[PDB]
Amino acid sequence: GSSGSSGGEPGTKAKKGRRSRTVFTELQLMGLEKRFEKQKYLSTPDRIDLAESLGLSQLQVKTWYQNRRMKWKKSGPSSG
Repeated sequence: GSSGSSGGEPGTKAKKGRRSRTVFTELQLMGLEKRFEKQKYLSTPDRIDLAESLGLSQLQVKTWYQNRRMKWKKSGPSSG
């Protein structure tokens, strides 16, 4: 036989942007939800094309998305 032994990451990090400043307009949000929904994660160029269509910043999609994912996911350790 032959199976892995140990594959640990060389080093990772996480950042938090809990800021109640960024605001999206009903219009912008509408589009953001449409895209994300269709494609949980956009591509390098794609994300750009969108930010240009709605007038948002590439960062928006990136961040906004990640944040959305959280809710999108589902954790059920024990219900009861």
